[PDB]
Amino acid sequence: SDLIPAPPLSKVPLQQNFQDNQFHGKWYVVGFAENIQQREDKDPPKMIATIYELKEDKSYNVTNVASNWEKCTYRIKTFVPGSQPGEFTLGEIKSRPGMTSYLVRVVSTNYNQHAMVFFKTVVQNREKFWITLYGRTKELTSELKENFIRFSKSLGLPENHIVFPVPIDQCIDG
Repeated sequence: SDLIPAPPLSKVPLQQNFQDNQFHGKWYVVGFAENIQQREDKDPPKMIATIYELKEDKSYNVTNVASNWEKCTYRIKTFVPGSQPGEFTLGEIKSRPGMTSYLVRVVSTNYNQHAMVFFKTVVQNREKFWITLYGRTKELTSELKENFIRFSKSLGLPENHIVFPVPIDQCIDG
């Protein structure tokens, strides 16, 4: 297909009154939707956790924790506060091959249960974007999942670009 373009940022809400010290800690990636088509017959992915550690310099250390064969992998990046609370840039942008832009926008959260976060990068001179549905728990309600589907579709993503990863016991509980 044609690339699904990133929506104008006007179409991506910013969570009002974002509180960095309440968004801290571990989130499970309960849902994921990206502008590349799932893959078609693919193995359902195992759930990852993402830990947001608020540092004293006001950035987050962001650690993705995942299972692979009899091992756990941790990958760290830095989110640096952007122009408005709840927006971030990538601290490592200047070392990422082919990357010219990276934006994080926290769309919605209640801090103690769920969040939705929008990501947009320009890599190899093309737009990539994705939305994550975070839970403080590995499972969320049908209402929250449905709201995530609706929001994903509102940004142009077809249903078959939306993935609900499978909870696992390894790695992601620390």
